Amino acid sequence: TGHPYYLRSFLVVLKTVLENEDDMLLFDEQEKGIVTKFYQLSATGQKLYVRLFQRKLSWIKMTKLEYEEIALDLTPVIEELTNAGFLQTESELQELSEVLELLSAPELKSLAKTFHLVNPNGQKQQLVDAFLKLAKQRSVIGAVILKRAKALAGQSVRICKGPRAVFSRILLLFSLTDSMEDEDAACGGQGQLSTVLLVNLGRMEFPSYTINRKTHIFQDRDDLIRYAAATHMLSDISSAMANGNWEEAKELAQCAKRDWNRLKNHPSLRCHEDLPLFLRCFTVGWIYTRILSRFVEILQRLHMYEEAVRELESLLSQRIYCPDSRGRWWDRLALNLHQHLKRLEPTIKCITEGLADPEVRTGHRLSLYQRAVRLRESPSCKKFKHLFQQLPEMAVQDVKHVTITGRLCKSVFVMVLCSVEELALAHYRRSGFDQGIHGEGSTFSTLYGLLLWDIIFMDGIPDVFRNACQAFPLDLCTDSFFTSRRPALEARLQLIHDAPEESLRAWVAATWHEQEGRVASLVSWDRFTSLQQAQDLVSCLGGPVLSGVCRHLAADFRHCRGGLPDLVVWNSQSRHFKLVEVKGPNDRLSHKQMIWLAELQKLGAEVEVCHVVAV
DNA sequence: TAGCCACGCCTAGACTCCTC
DNA sequence: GCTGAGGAGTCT
DNA sequence: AGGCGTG
Ligand SMILES: [Ca+2]
Repeated sequence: TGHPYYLRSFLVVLKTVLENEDDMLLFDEQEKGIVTKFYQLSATGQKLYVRLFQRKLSWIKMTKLEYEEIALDLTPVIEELTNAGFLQTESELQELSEVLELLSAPELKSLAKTFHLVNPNGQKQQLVDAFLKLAKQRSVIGAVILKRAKALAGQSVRICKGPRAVFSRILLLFSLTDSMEDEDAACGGQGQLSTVLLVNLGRMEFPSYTINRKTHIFQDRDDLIRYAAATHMLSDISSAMANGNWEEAKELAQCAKRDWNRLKNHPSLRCHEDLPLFLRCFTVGWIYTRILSRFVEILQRLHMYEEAVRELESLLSQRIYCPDSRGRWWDRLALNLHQHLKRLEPTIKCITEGLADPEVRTGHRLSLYQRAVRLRESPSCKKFKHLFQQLPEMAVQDVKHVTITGRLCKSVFVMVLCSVEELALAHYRRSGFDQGIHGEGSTFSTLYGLLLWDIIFMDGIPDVFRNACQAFPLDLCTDSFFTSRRPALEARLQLIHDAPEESLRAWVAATWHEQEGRVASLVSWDRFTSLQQAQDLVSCLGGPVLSGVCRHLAADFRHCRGGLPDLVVWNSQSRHFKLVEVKGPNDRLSHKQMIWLAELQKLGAEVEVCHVVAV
């Protein structure tokens, strides 16, 4: 008796966002009516709207619409939607380019024929450039082309962009808490649900926690609209870059740079600046800064390094937005000054201020440190003593390396075809470790989530849980996660350190039994093949190791989540384990990886780098 | 005879968009 | 240069 | 678009 998957999900999105009065303040009466109009539709009207909401925004020939699960004849349904203001008809189709677009290339030929002034052959794009040229000069003949084009195209529908824009903004608000937020969304088509959410949201069961909110994110409807707009801008700039369209990207960035300067002094920014970091990420400012970051990337790719440096300096000169990015910025400033602008004095000042910055961390911190020693210990630099300046000797302990071979066929090897990691897994099986998981950071991260679940979903921290569909407290990736739960963390971390390998087995099984399936960002239910396999692994790893790992992930998940080895292997009977990073022929350790290995060693654990050489 | 042309049919491969 | 896989309809 | 037959 249920709705189809896509309608359930879409329904869960609206429900979630509607139950917040905070959030509905950011919609006017007109806009809210659109939501009611939607609920007012029939099950069929609702189904059809969502289908088309999920598809690209443009005209669709009536003969290209078919959803048998909806209705064998869609016209009463289209009618309902056109009545309610959601859909529109070939009647409202008025722009020429649009009608030309909706026509098949054959149909564009026929229309090229029954119009004498046209050269009947050429690509679909060609004919269109032509027909549009024609109508721009001799306008009245253009109206005739339009008329016949339309009649040729037949009956058509298109989603109405006004009601659609409302749902985008509803989807956006749903997604600061869930969707887009868990690594920002591509959001093509104008703002649909992600495939994953569309398919699963309706079925997802979330962890239980208590919604408690005390602070507004957006000033008013206008604020939310400015944000939305920055979001769309950023997404486009990203997409440009993803497609190697750097000149386009540049222009957009520049344009976005101006807008953000036009918004300076605006009263809303006063309140934004005053939000806690875990909220401040949801402000126009944050998003523009994020844009300004892509801008340096863009400049750098166009080898415009002087400019890149200027932007980097701007970025670094403020502490309001994206403090987590400073490590990357500093590192990047340094690299540019050193390698491209070849300017060794500032390179040193840069490195020093960088290292003096409590915001730079793990990977980038190390990368800046290494740059300092490479420099201070160099001839063409020796003409100074400004890098002897009390640099903490932050060395990283070396780790046992090893090598194996595998016949080479993402590099695929033949053993059956397999990855570099699978090849190592094989080696470690013949080396006596009957068990193994290739899970990089998710193995540790799901252990951490299993062991600290109840702390992670703890009550008592205002603003971290704003609605029903979160898979994590909003501060999880903030310095504040730890600090806002200091007593409880220190407790549990300690209890883990001291725990016997049966305490661990039991704790894990507690969470597993009460939460299995519940959606939480740290935990992958399928990561371990069973609860027993999770139990075996915590027995081998033991209290002191697990405790150290959890401390890192809870102190600074943001800068620690990356770098954990590819592999965890263990011998069933000896209980001896090994944490292994697999490196194929052409890759070395990243800074994050070396920091993690040293740290795992310190916690007393067998860590190995395993290089595969190919035949 | 080889070698050049003219003409139209048919489809592989790419591409877009959609689906779960 | 990737972060989903596969199918259908289209274009040329 | 471009391979292919056909005449
Ligand atoms: Ca690896």
